Amino acid sequence: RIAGFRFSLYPMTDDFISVIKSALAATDTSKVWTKTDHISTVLRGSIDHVFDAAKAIYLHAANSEQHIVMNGTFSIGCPGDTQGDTYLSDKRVNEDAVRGLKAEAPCQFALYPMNEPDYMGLIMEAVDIAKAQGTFVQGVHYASELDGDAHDVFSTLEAVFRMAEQQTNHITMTVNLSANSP
Amino acid sequence: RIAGFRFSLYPMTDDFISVIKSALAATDTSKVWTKTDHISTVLRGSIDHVFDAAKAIYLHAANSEQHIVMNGTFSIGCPGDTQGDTYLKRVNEDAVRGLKAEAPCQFALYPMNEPDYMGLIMEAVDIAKAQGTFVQGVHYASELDGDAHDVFSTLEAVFRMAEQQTNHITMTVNLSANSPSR
Ligand SMILES: Cc1ncc(C[n+]2csc(CCO)c2C)c(N)n1
Ligand SMILES: Cc1ncc(C[n+]2csc(CCO)c2C)c(N)n1
Ligand SMILES: Cc1ncc(C[n+]2csc(CCO)c2C)c(N)n1
Ligand SMILES: Cc1ncc(C[n+]2csc(CCO)c2C)c(N)n1
Ligand SMILES: [Ca+2]
Repeated sequence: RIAGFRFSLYPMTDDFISVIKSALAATDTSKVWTKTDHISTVLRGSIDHVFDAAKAIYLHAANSEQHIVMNGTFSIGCPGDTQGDTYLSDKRVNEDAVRGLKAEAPCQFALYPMNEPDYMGLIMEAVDIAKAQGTFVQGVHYASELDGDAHDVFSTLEAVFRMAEQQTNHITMTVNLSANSP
Repeated sequence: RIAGFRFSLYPMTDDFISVIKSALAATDTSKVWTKTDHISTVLRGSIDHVFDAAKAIYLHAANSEQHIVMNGTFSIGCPGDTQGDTYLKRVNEDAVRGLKAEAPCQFALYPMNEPDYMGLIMEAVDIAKAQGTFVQGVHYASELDGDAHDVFSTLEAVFRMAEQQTNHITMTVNLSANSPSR
C-alpha cells in the first residue's frame, strides 16, 4: 500500500529551470522515494509523506512568485507494483517549514476508482466532501473545480483520496493546480 | 458516445498568454465544441475530431519555438454524459502537413469499471511497441517518443482499442516540445 504522485511543475517564465530545480530542493524530500526525469517527478511512499511533500513542493514553487501550475496524478494500490521503489517508515516532515507559506490553489481534479462497480458513488462522495469542506466551486466536463488556499485545497484532495482508497483497492486522482495567475 | 479532451498548454516563457491564445486560434476548431477557462480547455466531439484538433494545437504551440507542454485527459463513454456541448474528416491534416514537432510523452490509460483493465494496459504498451513509439515503462505511466504524427497516432490507436473493449475509459497525456535539455 505505497502511495504515489507523478507530477510536473510548469513555471510560466523564461526562468523555468530554476523554479523547478528550486522547488524540489527546497522541500524536505527525505521521506519519499523520488525520481525526476525530463517530463516529470515521481514521489513514492506513505500517503502522509506523499501528500506532505506534494503540498510543500507546491508552496515553494508558488512562493517563487512566478505563475506556476502543478499538474499530476496521485496513485495507490495498483495491482502488482514493486514493494521497493519506496521509503518505508509517520511524520509530516514538511508541516513546520511551510506554515508561514501561503498560496491560492484554484484546482480542477478528477477521481478514478479502478475495477470498481460503484465508482460513480465514490466520485459523488468526493464532490460531497469538497462541498462539505467549502472548497468546491463547480463541476465541469471530466473534472471538478476547487478554490481556496493551498492548505484547504490540499486538505480536500487528501480527504477525497483517503475516503476513496478506504473503499477501493486501486485509485488514481488527477489534480491541476494553479498559482499566481492574473 | 462522445469523446472529450480536457487539457492545458504550459508555455515556459514570459510570452505565455500570447502562446496559448495563438495555438488555439491557429487551429481549425470547427469540428469540436470548445470551452476555455482560467485552467484548461475542453474539446468535445468525435474521436477523429478530438485527436485531430488536439494534434494541431500541439503542433501550433510547438512551432512558437518555445518550450511548451500539453497536459490533458482524453475521455469517452462516461455514463452521465450530456448530449449537448458537441459538434454534431480530419479537418486539420492539410493545414499541418507542413508542421513538425518532437512529442516525447508519458501517458496512462484508465479503463473504468473493467476487470481486465491491466490486460488493456498490457495491450496499449504493445501498440506503442508495434508502432515503434514505446521507450519504457515508468511508475504510473508509459513513455513514448517520436514526432507528433506517430506519438499522436499511437495515443488514438491506444484510445480506440481500449474504448472498443470497455465502456468508460480515461487516458492522461503529458507531451513536451522544444525542451532545452534536448
Ligand atoms: C516536478 C517536475 N519534474 C520534472 C519536470 C521536468 N523538467 C522540466 S525542465 C526540467 C529541468 C529543470 O532542471 C525538468 C526536470 C517538471 N516539469 N516538473
Ligand atoms: C472529483 C471528480 N469530479 C468530477 C469527475 C468527473 N467525472 C468523471 S467520470 C464521472 C461520472 C461517474 O460515473 C464524473 C462525474 C471526477 N471523475 N472526479
Ligand atoms: C489549452 C489551455 N486552456 C486554458 C489554459 C488556461 N489559461 C491559462 S492563462 C490563460 C489565458 C490565455 O488567454 C488560460 C486560458 C491553458 N493554459 N491552456
Ligand atoms: C498506457 C499505460 N501505461 C502504463 C500504465 C501504468 N500502469 C498503471 S497500473 C499498471 C499495471 C496494470 O494495472 C500499469 C502498467 C498505465 N496506467 N497506462
Ligand atoms: Ca481557428
